[PDB]
Amino acid sequence: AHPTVQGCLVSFPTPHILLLTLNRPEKRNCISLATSAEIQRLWTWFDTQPALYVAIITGTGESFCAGADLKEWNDNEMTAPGLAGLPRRRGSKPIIAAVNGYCLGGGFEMVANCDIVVASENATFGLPEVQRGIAAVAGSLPRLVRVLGKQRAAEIALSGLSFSASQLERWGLVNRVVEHDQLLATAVEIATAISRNSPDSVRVTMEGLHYGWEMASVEEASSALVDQWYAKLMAGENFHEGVRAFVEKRKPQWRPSKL
Amino acid sequence: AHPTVQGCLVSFPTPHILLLTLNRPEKRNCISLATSAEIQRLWTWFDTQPALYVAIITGTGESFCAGADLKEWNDNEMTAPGLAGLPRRRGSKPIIAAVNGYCLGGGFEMVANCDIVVASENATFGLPEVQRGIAAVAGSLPRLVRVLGKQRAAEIALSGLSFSASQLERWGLVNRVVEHDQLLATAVEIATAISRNSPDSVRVTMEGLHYGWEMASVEEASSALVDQWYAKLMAGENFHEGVRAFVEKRKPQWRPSKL
Amino acid sequence: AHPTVQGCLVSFPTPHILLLTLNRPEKRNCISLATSAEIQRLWTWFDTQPALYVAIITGTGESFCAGADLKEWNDNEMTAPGLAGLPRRRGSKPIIAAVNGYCLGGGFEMVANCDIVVASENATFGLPEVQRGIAAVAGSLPRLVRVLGKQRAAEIALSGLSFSASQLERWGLVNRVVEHDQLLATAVEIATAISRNSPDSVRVTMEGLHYGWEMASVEEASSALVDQWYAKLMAGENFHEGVRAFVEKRKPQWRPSKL
Repeated sequence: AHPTVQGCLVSFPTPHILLLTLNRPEKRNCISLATSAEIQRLWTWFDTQPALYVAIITGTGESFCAGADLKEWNDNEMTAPGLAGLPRRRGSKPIIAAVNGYCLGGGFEMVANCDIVVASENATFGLPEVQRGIAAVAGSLPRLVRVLGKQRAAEIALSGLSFSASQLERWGLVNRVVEHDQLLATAVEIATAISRNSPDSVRVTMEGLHYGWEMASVEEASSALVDQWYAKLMAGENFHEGVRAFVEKRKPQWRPSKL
Repeated sequence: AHPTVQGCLVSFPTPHILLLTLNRPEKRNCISLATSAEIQRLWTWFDTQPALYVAIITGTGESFCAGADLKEWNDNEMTAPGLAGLPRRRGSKPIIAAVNGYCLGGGFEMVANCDIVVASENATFGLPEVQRGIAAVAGSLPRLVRVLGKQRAAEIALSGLSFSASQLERWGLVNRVVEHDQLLATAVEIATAISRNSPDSVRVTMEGLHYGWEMASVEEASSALVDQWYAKLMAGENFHEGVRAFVEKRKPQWRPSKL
Repeated sequence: AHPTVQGCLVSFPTPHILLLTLNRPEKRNCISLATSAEIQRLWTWFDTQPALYVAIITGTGESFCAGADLKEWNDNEMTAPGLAGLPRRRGSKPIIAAVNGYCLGGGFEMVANCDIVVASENATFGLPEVQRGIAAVAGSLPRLVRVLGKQRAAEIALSGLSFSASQLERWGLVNRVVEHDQLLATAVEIATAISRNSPDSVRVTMEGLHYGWEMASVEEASSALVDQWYAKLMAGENFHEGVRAFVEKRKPQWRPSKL
């Protein structure tokens, strides 16, 4: 029993990993308002389901996602978490984008806020909003400034042109570029590594990484993580299992998080 | 009818693009207080002139700009927007630096806050202030921390040594390195791409990119762009021309912005 | 007469440069609570000693530092400046890390906040905390987000795996990768370049670089540096020696800073 998503597939590479496959490549994997809402409900489930540790989003064919359904938008409030629940997500658990092709407009605004990004060599990225008389207002602009630097975010967003996977790796957004055949396996390998770690440790690490984008100073972010999360982490059954496993020189057996 | 700049040339690669050429290479394109003020007035004109969409700054000979005239400084308040109106500029429209040679001291502080940076292979960058008993206080230090990262900004600013175009591209400031023959054409190509987009879209994108450097959190920056600019963008004649062009499957005909 | 550090060596490559050598490679250069406190007192001395301009930290054997002594931690408040006084240091004078091998857990949290980082080709970096049921809470997470970008900080911190020197150079933390034979000489060369500059200029530059990590906006950081430090820098005997040396066309003779 899992939520379903119209025009998409929901599957489980392992019992601890959720995969969303965007499955309307015939429409360049553009996302309707109804699909967007159903994807937001899947992430609500994911975040709340204690046994799920990591999620992946990917596309099909030559498209990752070309953004919102423009036929529908032509016939529209901009809020958090935004299109498919990603551009302005503040996640409790990490989501990996596996970008297999065109990643344009709202689709690129989705990826700019994913936790880890891997891309096939054929993937391309762009914000063509400026060419059509609108703008990328889903939340990517300040995020791209902080990942790519101002001048690279400016070249992408002001020009509206398409840029390669290799360019977005040199510029800081894409963690790894791999051959298309290896894309999903690479995302699953990274997800599997994360899924083997303590679920409490992964929750607290996500909080610490978020504070880096939320607070004016690195010291306020440092104090906040200790003050809000350190006692709770050390109180958990998982931390005590970690210490029993060290002292006993054996592998730790983790339980799902309540944090 | 355009403003003039002593020791510089003002020209128009297209009717929508302004080029400033620093034209005192015999003095390493150092900028006097009077020249600095005249360049600030040219950018005031540029920002206010609705038909101008993008600007470029470049030098001549083997110098882009070696900073302030040191003979004059030896015989001096530090404020926004600073030397030649660039180090602490908060621009409505983008300025591209085309760095053709020595980019030192105040000249590097200018470039650190330009929107896009392209450089010839022979260009070099440095902040020699620390070698002379002063410091780079025109506004580059926090900006370089945010583009290069702390440790690379530290190596440049603490050492006062010169670094290559190729180094400043690997480190994030320079968008592209090209052969000297191709430098101006490359800047003009990028400017032309931006100049073809909706002038309203480019204004709103500039605002969104700025908020990335102005607000503590990416969410405050995301909310601010929607709250301040989204209604105004969708009210504009340009947005309606964008939608008529989509529905009619033809090229949009843009008008200058009032935003 | 200098402070001593148990399990470490304190030496002076030049009269203006302090070197700390972590000297317990037999325990992977893990740092006990008592050693951590003694290193904090050495940096207090360093910061206060007017004749010392730059410091270096390095390890021995195949280890830079594998973090806290885990035998001792198993038998623990997290505050600034943290392990060996580095993860949450706000330094008056720069510290260079020369990473010669394993740089793990607290050892990586140390390096993430050093001013300049050089590494040998064999060096490796990781935060294995998540694999043991704890988390990297010494202050590195928000700092790594700001140096590497969110998605690269996420891959390192969420996975807990080891990453090469070459990877951490491509990603922005490591200034230079060199052969192991050349590591200390490379750190000393950079320190020597900084040590030749005005000690007042280096103090003010450090402040300006810090404000980049401390204030919400680049303009607040720009104003703060001018308002707090510009008058003091121009009042100093070193600034006047800089101007006498320019006018007289000779080399400046610097004095230690009181700033």
